[PDB]
Amino acid sequence: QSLQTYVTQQLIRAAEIRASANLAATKMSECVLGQSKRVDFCGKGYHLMS
Amino acid sequence: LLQYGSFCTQLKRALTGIAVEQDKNTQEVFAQVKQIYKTPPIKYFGGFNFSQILPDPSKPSKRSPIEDLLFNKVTLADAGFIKQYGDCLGDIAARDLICAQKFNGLTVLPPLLTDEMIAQYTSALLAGTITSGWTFGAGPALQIPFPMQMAYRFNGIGVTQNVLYENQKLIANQFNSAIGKIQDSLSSTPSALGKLQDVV
Amino acid sequence: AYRFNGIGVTQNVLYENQKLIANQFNSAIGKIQDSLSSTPSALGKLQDVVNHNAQALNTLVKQLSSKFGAISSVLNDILSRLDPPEAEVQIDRLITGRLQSLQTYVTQQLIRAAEIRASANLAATKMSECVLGQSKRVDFCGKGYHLMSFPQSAPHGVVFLHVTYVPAQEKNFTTAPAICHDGKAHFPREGVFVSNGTHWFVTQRNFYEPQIITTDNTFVSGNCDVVIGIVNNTVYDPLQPEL
Amino acid sequence: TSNQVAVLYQGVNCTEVPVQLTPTWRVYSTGSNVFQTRAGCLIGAEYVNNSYECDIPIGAGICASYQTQSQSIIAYTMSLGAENSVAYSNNSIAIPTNFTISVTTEILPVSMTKTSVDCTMYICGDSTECSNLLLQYGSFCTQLKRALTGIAVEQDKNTQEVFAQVKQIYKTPPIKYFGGFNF
Ligand SMILES: *[C@@H]1O[C@H](CO)[C@@H](O[C@@H]2O[C@H](CO)[C@@H](O)[C@H](O)[C@H]2NC(C)=O)[C@H](O)[C@H]1NC(C)=O
Ligand SMILES: *[C@@H]1O[C@H](CO)[C@@H](O[C@@H]2O[C@H](CO)[C@@H](O)[C@H](O)[C@H]2NC(C)=O)[C@H](O)[C@H]1NC(C)=O
Ligand SMILES: *[C@@H]1O[C@H](CO)[C@@H](O[C@@H]2O[C@H](CO)[C@@H](O)[C@H](O)[C@H]2NC(C)=O)[C@H](O)[C@H]1NC(C)=O
Ligand SMILES: *[C@@H]1O[C@H](CO)[C@@H](O[C@@H]2O[C@H](CO)[C@@H](O)[C@H](O)[C@H]2NC(C)=O)[C@H](O)[C@H]1NC(C)=O
Ligand SMILES: *[C@@H]1O[C@H](CO)[C@@H](O)[C@H](O)[C@H]1NC(C)=O
Ligand SMILES: *[C@@H]1O[C@H](CO)[C@@H](O)[C@H](O)[C@H]1NC(C)=O
Ligand SMILES: *[C@@H]1O[C@H](CO)[C@@H](O)[C@H](O)[C@H]1NC(C)=O
Ligand SMILES: *[C@@H]1O[C@H](CO)[C@@H](O)[C@H](O)[C@H]1NC(C)=O
Ligand SMILES: *[C@@H]1O[C@H](CO)[C@@H](O)[C@H](O)[C@H]1NC(C)=O
Repeated sequence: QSLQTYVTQQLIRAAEIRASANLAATKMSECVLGQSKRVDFCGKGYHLMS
Repeated sequence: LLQYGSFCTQLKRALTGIAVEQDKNTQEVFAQVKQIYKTPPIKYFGGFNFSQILPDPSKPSKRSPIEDLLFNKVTLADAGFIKQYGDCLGDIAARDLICAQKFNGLTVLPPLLTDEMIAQYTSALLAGTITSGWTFGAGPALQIPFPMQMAYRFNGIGVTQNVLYENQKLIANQFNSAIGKIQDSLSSTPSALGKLQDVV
Repeated sequence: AYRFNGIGVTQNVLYENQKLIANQFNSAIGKIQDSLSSTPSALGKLQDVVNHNAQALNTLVKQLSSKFGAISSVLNDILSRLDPPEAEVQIDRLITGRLQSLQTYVTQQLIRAAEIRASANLAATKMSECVLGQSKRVDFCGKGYHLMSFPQSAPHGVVFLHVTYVPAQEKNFTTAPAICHDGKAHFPREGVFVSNGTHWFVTQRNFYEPQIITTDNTFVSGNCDVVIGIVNNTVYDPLQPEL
Repeated sequence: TSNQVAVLYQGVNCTEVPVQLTPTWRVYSTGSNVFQTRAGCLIGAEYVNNSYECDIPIGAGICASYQTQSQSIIAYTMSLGAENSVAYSNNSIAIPTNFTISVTTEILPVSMTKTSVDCTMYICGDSTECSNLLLQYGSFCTQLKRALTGIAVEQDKNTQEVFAQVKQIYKTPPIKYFGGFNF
């Protein structure tokens, strides 16, 4: 039972970390390799570069 | 226990899937480009100072000062290195939790990509975005002077180029001051890097 | 032509190279089937989706042969070999084990369902943004400058075909930020100043098309004592010669 | 391809490798088949400075592959990419003179299989005493059925959200001519 609980918690944390990593990859693609016009996506104000 | 089914096979499969997914996430994040660009030996970009983010060749690991501060701020327990059984049998009368975990069948695996490779990827991205702008992200890299690129960016945000070309020194000084304040702001705050510490 | 204007290229570039663009598009479309057929592991995600469910069901079926500490894994043998007031303690272990197996299966299914829902939401956003319009987000609807996209259906999934524009055959040139003339500084409206070695022209961004420098495509808005790196040349006024 | 294998002892010094072991089989070490990585000790592979793309991950920046050199198994350090260096000057620019139309593919999953489970048949089958004993264990099976039904409904919801953007069924013209574009 202890092993099952540990594995379930690890799986949930892995899902959360994967979501965060996907967001980070999107930010890398959109804010560093180009100029973004989305509001408050690459900082506060008018984005220039990153 | 042999007659209780195959739960442990499922446990091993789930753990292996998580382990593979971690490396997949790292590769997806940090491997955007497949070319290793290099910065020019002469560091002059119209008055813009990039010394705080470019790699430092003096130190062996070739990391920028900001990266040095970031790596020194975060404390890591186990890095997946070789926690040799000899170290546990050393018997220094100070039994840590790592040896207790190891003696009960729990181990930590090292990541596929080292820190040096990630630093190399970051340096390549920085060189590409400094010497070419946004051209290298959609095809071959095209050279362009930095003030002209920043004028293009100001035109993108909705300001004419003569505004930039008549205030180059002030903009450069403001950028330099803003970059310089970043290290002090990061060092002064004790709980700036809370997310990674929580993860550990 | 509207799409090329959207990505930042004038329409005359399209209208003067229609046949070449059509041939390139036809060749790129034709190569897709060969590329898909040659690769053996191209459609790995859908196959993994099928295989995970198959393996989970097979494991759930296989779990029925465990004893869980009892004397047998068959209820009929226990019923026919043991005292009815005594056989209950043997059935309890089997019931508990099978319940635990069902709980594990349900939890795994829920986690996989959450992941699949996230993937489906991403696919729906891509359908809305890349197919029904032109996207300016970098590396969202392919690599390069996005033009348009085509959807196709596949078992338990979707396939997007993105069409992109990629520059090629670059050349070196000498450039200047502004042009000095009659004590006035001139900046280009759209494009960049270019020097071929002797003369100076103005061109656009992603295609080489030199033009004679004129007051029609430049604005003064300043003086000639503050811009760093200015180069002085002649600016041609169109109306003056014809009066 | 081949029946050759390589062994990796995880987190073990190569000097402390055992040569009475739990596995009956043992691999004998020669002069050049022993390598030490930050992940442990590798036996049966040869190390070179030739660098390629990663084929089989091993540890911290070390990969393995099957190469003809006589075919054998080799170990190396993964290569990040091709070296490049763009010339930078403050009075020079680069401008393209031609273009290329490219087509790329992307694959995305949408839904999965919808399954249903019967508690009485799976746990007790046709037995009546087992069903009577299970009847006093609560209402877990109701929760199981509810979760399975929710997943089943969510699959169809995902498919409908993805593939039902428009509510009009358009038709292509009978004449297929679009200025030279072949669809
Ligand atoms: C860019 O900024 C850095 C950081 O301020 C400058 O490095 C300093 O240079 C001065 C003058 O040589 C030294 O007294 C400081 O000790 C340096 N600081 C550090 C942290 O090393 C650098 O000189 C600037 N670049 C240019 C071209 O002026
Ligand atoms: C740079 O462009 C100018 C303008 O097109 C070129 O000058 C032309 O040269 C050709 C060949 O000698 C002549 O037939 C034209 O009459 C010239 N035009 C003018 C307006 O004088 C010049 O040759 C180009 N530079 C180089 C190095 O090719
Ligand atoms: C731009 O690229 C296209 C594609 O390579 C070039 O078209 C080729 O031109 C050569 C020389 O005339 C022909 O032999 C090929 O058959 C053409 N290819 C196609 C697909 O038509 C085009 O010439 C290039 N533009 C310039 C100015 O060189
Ligand atoms: C569009 O492309 C298809 C595929 O190449 C063409 O179909 C071919 O037509 C030729 C000539 O009739 C046949 O010999 C081939 O067998 C056809 N291929 C297939 C796969 O059927 C089609 O003709 C093209 N459209 C136009 C208007 O030319
Ligand atoms: C431009 O000049 C640089 C340095 O002379 C050279 O490396 C590069 O290849 C040139 N570009 C082209 C397209 O020839
Ligand atoms: C034109 O540019 C040259 C080169 O810098 C300079 O010597 C000359 O004085 C300029 N002409 C005028 C009228 O200032
Ligand atoms: C392996 O053992 C030797 C024994 O002297 C030691 O020098 C070496 O550092 C050890 N290596 C590791 C990775 O622990
Ligand atoms: C591999 O490269 C290292 C680094 O220069 C060198 O010292 C070593 O001799 C090389 N080994 C072989 C077998 O060539
Ligand atoms: C940048 O401009 C300066 C003028 O102060 C010049 O000395 C330097 O050579 C230029 N850079 C390059 C790479 O030529």
